[PDB]
Amino acid sequence: ERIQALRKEVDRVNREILRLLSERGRLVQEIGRLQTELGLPHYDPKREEEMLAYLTAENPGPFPDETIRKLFKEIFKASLDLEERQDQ
Amino acid sequence: ERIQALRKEVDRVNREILRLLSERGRLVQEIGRLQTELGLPHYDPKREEEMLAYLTAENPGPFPDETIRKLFKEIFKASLDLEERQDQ
Repeated sequence: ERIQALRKEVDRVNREILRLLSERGRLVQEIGRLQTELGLPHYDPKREEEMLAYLTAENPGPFPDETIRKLFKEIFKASLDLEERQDQ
Repeated sequence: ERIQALRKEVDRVNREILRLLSERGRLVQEIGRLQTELGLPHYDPKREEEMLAYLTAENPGPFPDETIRKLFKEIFKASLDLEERQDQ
């Protein structure tokens, strides 16, 4: 039905997000190895604030900025678990 | 430099994720209104498990399944904050 159809669309969106998250993971691993090689820190609060700034500004809804902010903070933390460990 | 270039790629990926999350939000709001209209529950643990099942199975890395599972659980919770409130 309509709900079945919509859930299938959500499945497609979920998979797209998984692909992008994986792409993002590959990118942060590369940044991490470069930071290691150059003796630069991996933890950068300034960079996190900068990303949250344009994401909350560009947020088109329906999610409130507060939610977008929290979701991305979770993504950033999941990434640290890489920039400190497995990198490129 | 290389880090600057990579951060710009991360910015592009972040924005793509924001778009998909917003698309996802619109979809769940629609499902929510249909559930309300049909007298169906909004909270469905069975559905959440089903999504985590194919996402962890299809996970290509570098993120571990455990991380993918947690990130999506956060996305599902952020969505409830909609399926219960603002819907289509």
